Amino acid sequence: MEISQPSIGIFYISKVLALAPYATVRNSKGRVEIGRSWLFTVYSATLTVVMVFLTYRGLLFDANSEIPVRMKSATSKVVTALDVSVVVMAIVSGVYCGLFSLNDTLELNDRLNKIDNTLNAYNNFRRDRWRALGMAAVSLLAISILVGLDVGTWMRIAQDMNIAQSDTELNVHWYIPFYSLYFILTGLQVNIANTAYGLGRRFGRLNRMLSSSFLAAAAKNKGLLLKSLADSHESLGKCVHLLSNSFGIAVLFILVSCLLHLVATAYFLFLELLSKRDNGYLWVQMLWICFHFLRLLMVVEPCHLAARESRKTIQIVCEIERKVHEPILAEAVKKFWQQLLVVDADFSACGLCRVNRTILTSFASAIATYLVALIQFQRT
Amino acid sequence: MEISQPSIGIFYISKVLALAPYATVRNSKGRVEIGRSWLFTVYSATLTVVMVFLTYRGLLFDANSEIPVRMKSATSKVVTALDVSVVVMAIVSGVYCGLFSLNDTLELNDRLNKIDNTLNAYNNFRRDRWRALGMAAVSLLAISILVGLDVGTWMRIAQDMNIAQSDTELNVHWYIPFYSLYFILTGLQVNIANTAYGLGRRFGRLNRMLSSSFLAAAAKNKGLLLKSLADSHESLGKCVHLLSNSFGIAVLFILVSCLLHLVATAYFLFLELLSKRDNGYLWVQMLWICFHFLRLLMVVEPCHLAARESRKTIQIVCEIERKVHEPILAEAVKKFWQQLLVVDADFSACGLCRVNRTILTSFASAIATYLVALIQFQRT
Amino acid sequence: MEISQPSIGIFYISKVLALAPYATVRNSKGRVEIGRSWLFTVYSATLTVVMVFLTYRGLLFDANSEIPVRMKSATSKVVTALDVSVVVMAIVSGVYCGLFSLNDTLELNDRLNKIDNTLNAYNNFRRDRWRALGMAAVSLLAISILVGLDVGTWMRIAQDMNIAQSDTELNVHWYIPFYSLYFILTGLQVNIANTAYGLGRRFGRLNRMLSSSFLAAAAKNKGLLLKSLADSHESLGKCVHLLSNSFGIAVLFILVSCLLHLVATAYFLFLELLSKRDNGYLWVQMLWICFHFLRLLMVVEPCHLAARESRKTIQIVCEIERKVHEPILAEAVKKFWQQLLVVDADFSACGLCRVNRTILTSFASAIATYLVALIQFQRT
Amino acid sequence: MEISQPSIGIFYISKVLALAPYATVRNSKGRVEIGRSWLFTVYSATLTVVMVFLTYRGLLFDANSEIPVRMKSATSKVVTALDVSVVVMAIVSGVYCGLFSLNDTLELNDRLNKIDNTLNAYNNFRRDRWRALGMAAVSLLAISILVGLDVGTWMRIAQDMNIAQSDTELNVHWYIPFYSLYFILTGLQVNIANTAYGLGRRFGRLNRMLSSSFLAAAAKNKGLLLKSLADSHESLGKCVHLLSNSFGIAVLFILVSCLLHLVATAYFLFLELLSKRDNGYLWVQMLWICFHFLRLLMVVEPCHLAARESRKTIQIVCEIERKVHEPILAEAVKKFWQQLLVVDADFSACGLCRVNRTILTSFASAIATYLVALIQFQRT
Repeated sequence: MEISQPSIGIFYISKVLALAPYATVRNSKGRVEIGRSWLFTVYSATLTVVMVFLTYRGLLFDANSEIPVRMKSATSKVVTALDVSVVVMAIVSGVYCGLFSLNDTLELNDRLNKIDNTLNAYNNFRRDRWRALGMAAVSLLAISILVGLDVGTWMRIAQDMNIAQSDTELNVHWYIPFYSLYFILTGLQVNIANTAYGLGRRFGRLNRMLSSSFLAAAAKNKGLLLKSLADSHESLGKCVHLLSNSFGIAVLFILVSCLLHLVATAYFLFLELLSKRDNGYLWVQMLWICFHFLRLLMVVEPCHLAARESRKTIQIVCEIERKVHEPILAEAVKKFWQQLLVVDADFSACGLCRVNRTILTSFASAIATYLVALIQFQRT
Repeated sequence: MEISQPSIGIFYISKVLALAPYATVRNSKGRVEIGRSWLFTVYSATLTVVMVFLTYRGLLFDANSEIPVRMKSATSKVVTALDVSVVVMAIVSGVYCGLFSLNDTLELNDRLNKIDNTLNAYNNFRRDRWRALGMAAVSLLAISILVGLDVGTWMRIAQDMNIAQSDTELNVHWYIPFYSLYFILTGLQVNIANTAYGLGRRFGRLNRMLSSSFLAAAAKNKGLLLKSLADSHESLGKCVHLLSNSFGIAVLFILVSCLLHLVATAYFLFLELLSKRDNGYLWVQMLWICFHFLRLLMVVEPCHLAARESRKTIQIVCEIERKVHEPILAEAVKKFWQQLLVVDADFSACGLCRVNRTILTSFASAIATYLVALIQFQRT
Repeated sequence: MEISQPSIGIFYISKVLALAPYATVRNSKGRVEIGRSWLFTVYSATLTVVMVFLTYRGLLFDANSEIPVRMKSATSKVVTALDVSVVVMAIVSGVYCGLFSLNDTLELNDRLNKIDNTLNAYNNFRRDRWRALGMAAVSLLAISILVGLDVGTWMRIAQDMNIAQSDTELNVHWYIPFYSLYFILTGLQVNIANTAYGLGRRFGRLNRMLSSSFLAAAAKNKGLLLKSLADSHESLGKCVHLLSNSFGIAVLFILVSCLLHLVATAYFLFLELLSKRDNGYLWVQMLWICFHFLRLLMVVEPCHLAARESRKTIQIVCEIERKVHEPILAEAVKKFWQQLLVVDADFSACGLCRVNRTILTSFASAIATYLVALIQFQRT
Repeated sequence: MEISQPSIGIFYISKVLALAPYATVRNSKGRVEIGRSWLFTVYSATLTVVMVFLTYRGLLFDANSEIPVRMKSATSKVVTALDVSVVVMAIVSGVYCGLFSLNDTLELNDRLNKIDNTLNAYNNFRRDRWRALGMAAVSLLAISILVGLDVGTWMRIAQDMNIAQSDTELNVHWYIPFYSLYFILTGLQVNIANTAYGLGRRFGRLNRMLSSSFLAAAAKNKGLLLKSLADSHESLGKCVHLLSNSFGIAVLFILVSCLLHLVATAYFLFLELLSKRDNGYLWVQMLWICFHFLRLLMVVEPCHLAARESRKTIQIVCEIERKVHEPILAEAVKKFWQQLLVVDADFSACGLCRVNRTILTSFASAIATYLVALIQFQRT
C-alpha cells in the first residue's frame, strides 16, 4: 500500500474508512514515515465488526419484518443475501489486509522512495496529487450519488407497498450500514487502484527514462545510470509482488463481488424490464451496472497497465543492445536483459488468477452463461 | 493501417466508407505520403453519426409501426436490436480507430516502406494489387448479393403479412441504413485484413529471404544483409503492435459482432427450421452464417498467419547458427537469435484476447453453449 | 505419414482404405521409396465420393422409408444425421490429407531414415513390426466386432418394430456404407497413431542414447555423436511439424468426431436407460462409449508422449552441461541447449488446439456440460 | 512417497490403511531403508478388493431393500452411486499407486536424504514431526467426527422413515465399508500432502539458504556450497516429478472426487434447504462441504507452494549474479541461472491438469455451472 505526500488524501480517506491503520508523521525532508497506529488499529477492527453486524442485523430485520422490502421472495432473499455477503467479504478482506500488511507497506514505500529518487526527472507532484484526489473524489461522488438514488428508489418502493398496519420505511432505513459498507469498499478500491496505478506509472517513467537516456568518464556515469534503472525495475517488480502479497485476497474478493454484483443486478434489471413495474428502478439498476463495471475496470486496468509497462522494458533494452558499443555499457545492458528475461510481471490474486484485461473476457463469458441460466430458471 | 500503391483501391474504398480520413498524394518516387484530410474527417464523423441515427430511427419506426416486420415478438425485438447494436458498435469503433490513428498510420507506412526496400527482391506489385483488389471485390460482391437477397426475402415476408389497413413494405425500406452499415463493416474488415495480411506476407518474405541468403569483403556485406533482416523483423513486429494499438477495439468489436451474429442467426435458422414456414428464408440464413463465419476467418486468419511466420524465424536463425562459422557473421546471428527470443508476436485486441485460430475454438464452444441454452429457452 | 518396412502392414491397410495413395517399391538396401500412385489416387477419390454418397443415400432412404429404423424422431433424426456427418467429415479429411501430402510424406520418411541410421543401436525391427501389426489388428478387430454387434442389435430393433405392410430389415441393410466409413476412419486413426507413436518413440530413443552416451581423438568422435543427436532432435521436431501440417485437419475432425460421438452416444444411452426398453442396446452403447474413448486416446496419447519425450531432452542436456569439461564438447552441448530452448514440441491441429492430455480435460468438461444441457432438453 | 523418521507416523497410518506396502527398518545411522513388504502387499490388495466389494454390496443391498435409506429416488440413486464411485476410484488409484511406486519411492527418499544432508542447517526434527503428526491427527479426527455425525444423522433419518414391516437401521449399518473407504481416502490424502509439503518446505529451505549464504580458499568452499545448492534444486525438481509420476492418477482421482463431492453435496444441501425437512442434516451437509473443500485445499496448496518456492529461486540467483564478482563463483552462479531457466516446476496429474491454485478457480466455475444446471433440472 502506497502512502506518499501527493496521494496523502487517499491515505486519509482509507484511514477514516478503517482500511489504513497506520500513523504517519511527515519528516522535514518531505519523506513520510509509517508506523502502526494502535488507536486506529482497534478502531478499524471495532468499526468493521460493528458495521458488519449491523448490516446483517438489518438484513435479518428486513427478513423478519411484517412487510419486507428487499427480502420478499425466496429468489429475492437469496439475491439480496448474496449482494450483502459479497460486499461484507470484500470489505472484511480489505480491512484484514490493511491490518496485517504494515511490514510490506514499509518495504513498498522504502522501495518507492528509492525509485522516485532515481526517476526524479519525471516526478510531478502537482499532477500526481490532482490525479489521486480526482480519482478519490470521483469515486466517492459516484458512490454517494448512487447510494442516494438507491435509497430514494427503495423508499418509494416501500411507500408503494406500504400498508397501514405496518411500517416499511424503517426497513429501508435499516439498510444504511450496507451503504456504509459500500463506502468502505469504494475507499478500499481507490487505495488499491492508487497503489497499482502508481506502480504502473513508475514503470512507464522508467521506460521513458531508458528511451530518453539510451535511444535519443561520461560512459562510467551512463553505466551507473543504467545500473540504477535496472535496480529500479527489479525493485518495481518486487513492489508489485508486495502489493499482490498484501492485498491479493482483497483484490480476489473485489473481483468476486464485481462478478456477483454484475450478474445479480443484471438479472434484477431483466426482471424489472419484464415486469415494467417501475422506470426509475430500471435507471438506477443501469447506473449500478455502470458502477460495478467501472470498479471492475478500476481493479483490473492498473494491473494490466503495470504488466504491459514492465514487459516492454526488455524490448527497449534489446534496442539498446543493438545500439551499444561501449564494453562496460554493453555488459551492463547484457545484465539488464538477463534480469528482464525472467521477470514475474503479472499481478496475482493469491495465485487464483492473473489480474489483467483477460479477466474481463472471462467475466463477460461467465456473466453471459450465468445470466442465461438464470433466465431459464425464471421461466421454469 | 496500410496505404500502399498496390492496395490503393482498398484505401479508396475505406475512404469513401468513412474509415480512412486521410489525404494521400503520390510522389514522383512512387512513395505515398499520408496526411489528415479535414474534409473527409468531418465527412466520416458526420456520416457515421447520421447513418447510425438513421439505423436506430428505422429500428424504432419498425417497433412503433402498425404491423412490425422484424420487431414483432419480444424475443425477435431483442435479437433484432442486438443484431443492429453489434453492427453499430463495430462500425463506430472502426470509424473511431480511423479518425485517431493518423500518427500510427504514418509510422506503420514508414516502417513498411523501409521493409519493402529491404525485401525488394520479393516484392510483386502486380500480384499484390490483384490480391488486394480481388479480396475487396469479393467481399463487396458478397455483401451486396446478401443484402439484395435479405431485402428481397424480408420484402416477401412483409407482403405475406401485409394487411390492407397498414403498409409493411416501408418497414423493410427503413432498414436500408442498417445494410449500409453492413457495407461500412465490410470495408472496415477488408482494410484490417489487408493490413494484417500484408504484415504476415512480409514476415513470410523475410523468412524466405533468410533461408535463401543463409541456407542455400563478401562476409561484411552478408553480415550487413543479416543486420537489415533483423531490423526488418523488429520493425515488422512493431508494425503488428501499431496495427493492434490502432485497430484493437475495432477488431474486438468485430469479434463480438461475429459471435453474436453467428449465435443469433443460427438461432433464427433453428426457429425457421422448426416452423418450416419459408424455405428461401432458410437459405438466406444459411448464407448469412457463411458470411459471418467467413468474416470471422477474415479477421482471425491474418493475425494467426503473421504470428506463425514471425515465430518460425527463430528456428531459421537457429539453423543459421548451426551453419555459420564467420566471426562477425556468427556474432550478428547471435544478436538476431537474442532479439527473436523475446519477440511479442501475437496480435492483441486491447489485451482482451489474443487473435489467432484458438479464438475459433473458443467461439465454437461459446456458440454451442449459448445456442443449446437458447433452445432450452424456446422450449420452456 | 510414416511408411517403413516394420509398419508396412499399416500402410497397406491404409492404402486399401483409400488413405495412402502411394506406390512403394522396396530397394535392395531395405529402404522404401515412395511415389504417387495415380491408379490408387483415383481409386481413393472415387471410393471416398461413392461411399459418402451411398452413406447419405441410405440416410435419406431411412428417413423416407415407410417405417424408419434410426431416423424416427426429430431428435433421433438430428442425432443420427450428426453421427453420420462427423464420420463423413473425418474420413473425407483423412482422404484429402492422404491425397495432398506426398511431398511431406517424402520429407518425413527421408528424415526418419536419417534418424534411424543415427539411432541404429536402438532399432528393433521385430518389436516395431509386432507393435504396429498388433495395434492395427486390435483396432480392426474392435471395429469389426462392434459393427457386427451394432448391426445385429439394430436388426433386432427393426424386427421388433416391423409391420407386415413394410420392410424394416432393408433399412438396417442400407447402413452398411456407414459402417464401412467407420472402417476407413479406424484405418486413418491407426495410420496417424502409428506415425505419431513412431515420432514419440524415436524421441525417447534419442533421450536414452543421450543418457547412455553422456551420463553413463575420442572426444572428437563423441562431439560428432552429439552433433548427430542434436540434428536428429531438430529433424524429429520438423517431422512432428510435417505430420501436423499434413494431417492436422484430419486430427481436428477426428477430435470433433470423438466429442460429438461421446456426447450423442452417452445421451442415447441415458435415453435407453430411462426407457429400459432393451438391455443389449445398452451394452452395445457402452461398448461404443469405450470405442470412442479409446480412439480419442489413440489420437491424443501419441502427441502428448512425443511432446513429453522431446521436452525432457533439455533437462538431459542441462545435466550434460553440468558434467562436461572438454572445450569442444562443452561448446557442442551449449549449442544443443540453445537449440532446445526454442523447440516447438506440441502437436497442433491447424492451430485450433494443441493435441495433448489437456484435450482430455477439455473434452470431459464439454461432454458434461452438453450432456446435462441435453438432459434438461429431454425433460422439458 | 516420503518416509522419514519425523513423518514415520504418517507412513504407519498409510501402511495400516493399505496405501504403503513397504517394510522399513531403521538403521543405526538414523537413515530409513525401504523395501517391498509382500505380507503388506497382499494385505493391501486383499483389503482394497474386499472392502470395495463390501461397499458396493451394501449399495446394492440398500437399493434392493424393502425400505431404501439412501437409494430411494432415481436422482438419489444416481447421486449416491456416484458418491460411492468417486471414493472407490480415489482409494483404488491410491492403493494402485502405493503398490507400483516402490522404485520411485526409493529414488525420492535417496534424493531427499542427500538434500537433507545439504540443508542440515535448516532441519528441525521436532517441528517436522509435530507438524506431520498434527496434520494426520487433525485429518483423522475430522473424518472420524464427520463419519460419526453422518451415521447418526442417517440412523435418525432411517428411524423416521421406519415401518414396522421392515428394518431400516441395517441399511445404514451396511454403509460402514463406505465410511472405511473414506478413512482410506483421508490417509491417502494425508500421505500425498505430507510428501508434497515436504518438497515445498525443502524448496523454501533452499531459498533461505541461498539468501543467507549469498545475500547476507574461502571462495572455493563458497562455490562448492553453491554447487551443492544447485544440485539440491535439480534433485528437488526431480523429486516433484517422482511424486507426480507415482501418485498423479491418485491426485487426479482425488480432484475428481472433490469436484463431484462438492457439487453433489451442495445439491443435496439445496434440496434439503428447499424442503426444510431436517436441520441437523443441513448442518452435517455443511460440514461435508467444509471437509471436501479442506481436502481439495490439502491436495492443491502443497503443489502450488512447491511451484512458487521453486520459481523464486531464479530471482534470488539473479540478485546473486548482480552481486557476485569472483570468477569461479560468477561462473557457478551463471550455471545455476542457466539450469533454473528451464525447470519444470508445476505438479502435473498425468498431464491432465497442472495442480496449483488455478485449479480452485476452475473448480469454482465448474461447480457453479453444474449446480445451476442441476437446479434447473430439479425445477423442471
